[PDB]
Amino acid sequence: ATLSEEEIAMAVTAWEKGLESLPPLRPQQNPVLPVAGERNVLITSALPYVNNVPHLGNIIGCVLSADVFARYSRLRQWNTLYLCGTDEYGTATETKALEEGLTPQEICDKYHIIHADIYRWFNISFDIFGRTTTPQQTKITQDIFQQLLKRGFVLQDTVEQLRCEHCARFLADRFVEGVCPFCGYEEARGDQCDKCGKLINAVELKKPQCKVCRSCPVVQSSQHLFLDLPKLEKRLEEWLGRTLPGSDWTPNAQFITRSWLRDGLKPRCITRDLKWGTPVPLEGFEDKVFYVWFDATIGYLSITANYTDQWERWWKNPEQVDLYQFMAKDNVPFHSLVFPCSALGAEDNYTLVSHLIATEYLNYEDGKFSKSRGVGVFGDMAQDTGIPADIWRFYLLYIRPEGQDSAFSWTDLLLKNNSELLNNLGNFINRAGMFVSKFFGGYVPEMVLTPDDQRLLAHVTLELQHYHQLLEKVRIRDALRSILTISRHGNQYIQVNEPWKRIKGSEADRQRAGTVTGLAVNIAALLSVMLQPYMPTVSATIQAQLQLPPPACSILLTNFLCTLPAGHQIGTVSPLFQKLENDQIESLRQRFGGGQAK
Ligand code: MET
Ligand SMILES: [Zn+2]
Ligand SMILES: [Zn+2]
Repeated sequence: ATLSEEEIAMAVTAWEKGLESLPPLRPQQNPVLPVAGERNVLITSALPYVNNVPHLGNIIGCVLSADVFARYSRLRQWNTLYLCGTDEYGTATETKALEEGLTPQEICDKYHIIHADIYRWFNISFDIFGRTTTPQQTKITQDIFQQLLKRGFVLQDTVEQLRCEHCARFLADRFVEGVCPFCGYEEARGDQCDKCGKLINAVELKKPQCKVCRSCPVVQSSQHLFLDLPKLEKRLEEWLGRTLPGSDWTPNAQFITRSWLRDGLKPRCITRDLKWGTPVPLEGFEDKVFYVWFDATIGYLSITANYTDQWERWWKNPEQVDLYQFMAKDNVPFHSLVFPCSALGAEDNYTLVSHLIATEYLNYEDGKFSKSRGVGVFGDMAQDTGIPADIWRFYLLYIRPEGQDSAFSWTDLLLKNNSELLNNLGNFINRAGMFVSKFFGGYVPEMVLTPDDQRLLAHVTLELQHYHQLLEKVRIRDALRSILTISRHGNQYIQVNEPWKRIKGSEADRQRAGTVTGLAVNIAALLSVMLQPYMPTVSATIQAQLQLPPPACSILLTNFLCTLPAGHQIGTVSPLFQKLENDQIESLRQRFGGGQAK
């Protein structure tokens, strides 16, 4: 805990320079567009499937992780566009719509609102939260398809598929029964005979049956399109070899990507026999659509396009734009292989991802989230617990599954709330603001820095730079702890100086009390901005209580500044956090535990 004289003297200088170090801000732009010469940060979160209510695992892995970095990116004055939206096409949407007695468009409109409401409550600051079911999706999907077709990256072949003429549909291996051509087992599945173990193709079945209507399916050759990834594999590895090293792709994402390439890429079918999907502009495909995962990633582009005319300045400008993509592990192959191949094969100067951020999975307690069994906290339930959104944000981010899986624990939430928020972070900021309001009439006291004060000030600056160091590489988990480290330093500073005692003392002792008090609240002011990407409501609350000027609230410099000079008037202070009670938590834990199921 010992620095250099140069370190201490440098940090002090930057501090004393004050609010004059602050570039008067730039007016907010709508739409946000890339600005030449400056850093332009494009951020996408994986588009959640619309017809499933998201749980805390989904949220922390994608929208919440992306939001933290998005908010940090704005504090660094980077031109930031954070976009997301609902993934809506697919067979599951047709199955769920029918089950709910609605049209696919109806059930999508319904659940899109549910998603948006959940993300609003969690305070996810999307610049756009769009939809994949738009005319612009069809247009952009078809264009990219056309660019790939004429360059010979699309194959066309026929597939023998069992079709039930009564159900008027092609059958999945799990919907077809039949007798085994290898052992004669009369009730074999289309995928496997459980009797002799043989892995089969459904068409090999004798006397096939549709397990829905029990009719006899007939073999039909249907036309299908394919993306020739083997022909695109070369240019994909050239791009990967150019961009992976020195990047901040999460280790798991890199491994998965290189792992798929080690096997070798295969031709992927990009068409489906469906009605709900982006239509294929080709002869004889009037009743087929693009496969969801072929154009779901194109949704990123179409969502941006519904937002602005100049969407190609973001998505076709790799020289000015650094793309960050946040997703879960299972989404990586589509973002690191499928879409890059499609984009590179289209040869339209596309912005490709620079840093892929893929998290491990968040477990609920000792198991997994399950709407089926009533286990776990889902996004629509979190609003009803009496626990504020920022408390959810803090804890989920404190245990964000980066290197390995993590598990949500009600017991741990209570401990971390009471220890880190109440008895640490909140305690420091409460005392800081309280001392100004009580001892100095709400005016920040004069600050006469001792050598020990300069050390603290320099230590705070180093933690701030460490904080920057981490969040610059999307180390969200560790930067949060950096915040708590500064706060823990501040509590020690207050405790040893005992300003609330010294204030009732000699001429000299009252000056020390004021210096400590003033420096403390300037640290509090800094903490509020650092906390902004994590707990935006509390951040604003602190800034309201301290009346921190809007320009100081909008930027985070790499140096600890004096944002509250001597004579600055603060507002009215009030305890930041509430204690979490044991009875309160046991009740919530029993509610989401599964033992109260139906
Ligand atoms: C274009 S990202 C789509 C991700 C998909 N909706 C999922 O939840 O896995
Ligand atoms: Zn068999
Ligand atoms: Zn049938």
